[PDB]
Amino acid sequence: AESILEYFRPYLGRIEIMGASRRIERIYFEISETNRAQWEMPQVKESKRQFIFDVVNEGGEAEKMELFVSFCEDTIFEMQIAAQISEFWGELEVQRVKFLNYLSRNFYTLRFLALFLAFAINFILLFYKVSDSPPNMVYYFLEESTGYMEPALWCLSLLHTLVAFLCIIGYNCLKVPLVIFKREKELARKLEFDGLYITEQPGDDDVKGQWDRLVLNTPSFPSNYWDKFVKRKVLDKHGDIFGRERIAELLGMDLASLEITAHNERKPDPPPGLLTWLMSIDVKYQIWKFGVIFTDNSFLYLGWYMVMSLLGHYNNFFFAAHLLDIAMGVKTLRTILSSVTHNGKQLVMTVGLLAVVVYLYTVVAFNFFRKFYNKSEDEDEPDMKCDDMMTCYLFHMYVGVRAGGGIGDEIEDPAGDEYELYRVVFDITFFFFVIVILLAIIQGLIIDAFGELRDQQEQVKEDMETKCFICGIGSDYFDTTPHGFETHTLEEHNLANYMFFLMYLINKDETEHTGQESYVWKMYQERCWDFFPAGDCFRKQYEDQLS
Amino acid sequence: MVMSLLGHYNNFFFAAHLLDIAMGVKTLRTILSSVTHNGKQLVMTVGLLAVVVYLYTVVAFNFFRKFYNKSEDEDEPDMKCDDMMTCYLFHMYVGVRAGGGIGDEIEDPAGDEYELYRVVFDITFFFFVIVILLAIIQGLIIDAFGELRDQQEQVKEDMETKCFICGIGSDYFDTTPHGFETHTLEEHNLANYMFFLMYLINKDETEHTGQESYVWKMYQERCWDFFPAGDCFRKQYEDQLS
Ligand SMILES: [Zn+2]
Ligand SMILES: [Zn+2]
Repeated sequence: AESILEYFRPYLGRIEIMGASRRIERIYFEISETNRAQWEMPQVKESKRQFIFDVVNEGGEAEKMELFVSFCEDTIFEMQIAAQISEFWGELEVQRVKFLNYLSRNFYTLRFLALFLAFAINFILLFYKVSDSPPNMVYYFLEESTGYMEPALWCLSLLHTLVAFLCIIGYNCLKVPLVIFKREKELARKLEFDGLYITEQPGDDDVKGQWDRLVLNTPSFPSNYWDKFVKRKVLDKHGDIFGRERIAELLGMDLASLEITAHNERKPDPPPGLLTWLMSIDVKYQIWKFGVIFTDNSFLYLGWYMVMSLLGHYNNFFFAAHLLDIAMGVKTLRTILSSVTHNGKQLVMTVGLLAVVVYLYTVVAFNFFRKFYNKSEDEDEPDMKCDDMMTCYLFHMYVGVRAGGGIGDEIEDPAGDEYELYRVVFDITFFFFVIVILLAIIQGLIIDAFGELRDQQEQVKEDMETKCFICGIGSDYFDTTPHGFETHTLEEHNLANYMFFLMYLINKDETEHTGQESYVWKMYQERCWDFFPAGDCFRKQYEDQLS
Repeated sequence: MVMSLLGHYNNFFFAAHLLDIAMGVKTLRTILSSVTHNGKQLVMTVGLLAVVVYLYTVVAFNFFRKFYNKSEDEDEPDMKCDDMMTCYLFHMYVGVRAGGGIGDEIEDPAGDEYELYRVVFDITFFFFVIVILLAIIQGLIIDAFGELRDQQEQVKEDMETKCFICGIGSDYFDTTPHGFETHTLEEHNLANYMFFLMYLINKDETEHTGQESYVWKMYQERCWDFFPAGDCFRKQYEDQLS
């Protein structure tokens, strides 16, 4: 039967679990070709790199399984969205569905096209010129030899604005549902397992905690999330202790209504008119969704991009502000800017501390030494800079710091004066403190940011090349047999296999669950995360009889 | 060869051959590897330096352009920021190379309505394109040196730690005196494997013994299974002391 095994090899998945008994057990299941292809999709496989990075660096080990399960949930939701978007009234609805699907599929190409249009529209502006006469006081106009440049500028500006609008629409169509799903999933988790609203209330520092109270009474709370009985479970858990009717009012549900609907309920005909649709819209839920979507970092950046695109029609040079997109338009540019943003608070406080020592030098140079700060070569009038404390402080900061030699090369030399030694000490201390000492800090901070980033990358690589992710057993034990660690990492315990098993359990019906699948499902509903093999494997369980 | 031929047309073309010392000295290429390695980041940093200067040029072109006159005589002016091309060239060519920044080249803003704006402009220019955008350049090459040294020491440690063929650590062999050295020079030796492969290739097929025939027929199929992976003679016969 070799041929059948070769045919069904990609579709057969195996998983090791702790099991009901004290022995590690192995489960075989089916993997769909569509799911396998979506997993082999480059971005889905790219998300694993980031998940691994955030669990290895700045990540615990006791909560590692919970984080892995949350990552699996997010990946399943993204796969569902990708499957959804793959490939009079009814006519307009169908056309708009195709339009939204097209935007969702081609979201990134719109971003790249916007970058290209910004570069072209900024190249065109390099030919601009100021004149006194018309082509009143100033007559800024584009001077060029080859014609068809102003019409090109106008058309490119219009096209850039249109592409920016399409980018906003595509982002709102494709990326927002994941954010909403995560927010609602977390809210349901802490509502049913911690009772943050039943027991006590969210703290005043939790602005999102206060904002989450809006969807408690809405009839669309479990939307954009797998579970729709979270309110029922919360009621059944907290009613006996905090008052069943109180919890029902808090969650906006009617126990009598649900009971009578369970007994027998009449189904009214759905009216499709806009008049009834208006109140079919859940205003409070939409308000909460808008509140949680307007705080997104990416959405605010896209809104700023759109605002700048609109302002570009008022004045063309505003389009130059779009060049900054290359900071987040190139993968490696953001990596080299991470060495500046990371460890940047220290940079801010160092540049703030630089403003204090200059103040001390200003006070010293204001009580005395202020006859040297004259800057007028003619005797007609003086141009003293240290007569006031504000002017002297401005002079030292603006001119003294930027000077290569320090403060000594700007003011009158102290030769042949009573305060020659004091001025020499003053200048030398200034040069050795605010030039060679307070800039080495700035350089060292960023150099060490680079070094620490490299150390983090190599640490992640070593950790993943050293020991197993699930069991935690080192590779030395598995390396007794040839290619033991690789065989273990690709066949025995595989993250893709665990994700596929979770998706299979979610998809398949409850009545079709076998004993082991039922056990895993009922343990999964309670966030136990105990069925995962921790510190044990099938080979270790059956070292004798050679497994 | 082409440069040598062109040297007869004009002698100074021979100067182009001095660059051969880059690849004519062993250590010169090692110290140039710290610049070539991690050099894409250098190219993109110097490209990004050309964008912030463009932004400063736009800001200094819409206004602040009365300070860019460079003619000391009143006979004629020599404005540099009247055009967007000339102003961008001035900032890149002269502003970046200046030690103090852009503030030491243009007219001082003292006694003017835009004094504070010009001070902010100059200070931001100096703190962004001088002390920040050059520390990146220096740090990249310094870290290239450091990473090269780390690679060398990692290779040394890996070869001094465990066996190349078996992969067994030196701790197991060190039970007997000089066990790891004896294993690396006698039990499994890369030179011995190369010599055996050459001997099998050279000798006739009809003269192969059983073991040589087995190794040869396994070698023709790219199996690479006859190599001892995770096992050795001492581990196979720990009892009876091999
Ligand atoms: Zn494992
Ligand atoms: Zn060996």
